[PDB]
Amino acid sequence: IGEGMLADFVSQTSPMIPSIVVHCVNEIEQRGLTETGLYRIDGCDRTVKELKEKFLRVKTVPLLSKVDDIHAICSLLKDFLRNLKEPLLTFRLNRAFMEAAEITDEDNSIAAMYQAVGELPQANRDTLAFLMIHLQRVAQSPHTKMDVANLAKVFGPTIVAHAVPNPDPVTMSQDIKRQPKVVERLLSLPLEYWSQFMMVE
Amino acid sequence: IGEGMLADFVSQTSPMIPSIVVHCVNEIEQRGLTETGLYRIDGCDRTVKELKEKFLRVKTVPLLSKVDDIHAICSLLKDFLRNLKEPLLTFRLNRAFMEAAEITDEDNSIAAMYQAVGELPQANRDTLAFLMIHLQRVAQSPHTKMDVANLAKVFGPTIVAHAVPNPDPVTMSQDIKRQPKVVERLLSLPLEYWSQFMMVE
Repeated sequence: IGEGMLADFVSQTSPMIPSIVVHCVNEIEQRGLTETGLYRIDGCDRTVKELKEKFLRVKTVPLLSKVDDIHAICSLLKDFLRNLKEPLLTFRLNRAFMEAAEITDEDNSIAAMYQAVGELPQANRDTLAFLMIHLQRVAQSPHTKMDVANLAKVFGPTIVAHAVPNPDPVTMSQDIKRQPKVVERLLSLPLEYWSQFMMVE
Repeated sequence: IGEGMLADFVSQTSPMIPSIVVHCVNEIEQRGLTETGLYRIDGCDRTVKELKEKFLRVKTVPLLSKVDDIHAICSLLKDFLRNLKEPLLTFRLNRAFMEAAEITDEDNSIAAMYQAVGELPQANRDTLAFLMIHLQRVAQSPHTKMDVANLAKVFGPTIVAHAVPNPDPVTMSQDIKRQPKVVERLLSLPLEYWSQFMMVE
């Protein structure tokens, strides 16, 4: 929507994850996940707008370590993912994910999710794995006060989005009701699985 | 044929994989990946017969480093698997796997394969997984001159087999024509999917 494709922010060295994603997540986790409502609470609009700016200027690590409002870092990550010219799960798989997540039989649904994920382009799959492992630690932090369902409600519009750049009002709405379930199944896929995308050799 | 259930060769400790499969796979990955025709070339039954005894009967770990001809270890592994009381993929799911592999729609078929792998008894799933990871490397070794299809030809009878102990010569023959596709699909499920099962827990 705003700047560019996910593939444009990753190197070529697996795991292919944008460094903006890596630095944001690391920062958040390095602080212990002690804050309440991570990813739910918005960060000061002015704090978040600067970062987006003085980001291309000075290096990342020094940046984020200085941010007082952690939530501003959460909005930074979320905005970045939301502004990819195409959703993290890609336009061309957007329907496969919703449909797979809609299967009522859990075991059968999980199976269809593994298939949809197997179809993700590598960079998207690595970035997804990394992001998911993170959100599982968040939902398991007794402090954050955010569970899988809450987080799925938030990242629904973020990584799932729609199948086209600009949906009609009716499709947009029906879509938004089906996105949270997609993120829930993904977060239900084991940490033992997602971790495998962090392999290096 | 010449052994008991798989469950007998594993402990409650995960991943549940028989010592013999782990030792064979490890010796074959040491000096077997350079050898052409792995799993396709057979080993002097003289040797295989010996080891299979010094390995299981003696309940001791025979330093497979002593065995010059690496093809003997490949045949010993297939032998162990083939001769289990029931195929690695079980009787119960024998038809389910074949059918799944036969579904004409790609996406649906793959999904069916995940569904089926998920129905496997745990011991069967870890062993299968450990084995699938090993065979993917073999197919990835330029020297072995074995691709997914080749290994599927060989392991079709080794791990899929039949859905009954004593099938008639026709069912037997129809089955043999459907096994290759099953092992082919399995070998196509992603390294990251199989590897989640190897995590110590």
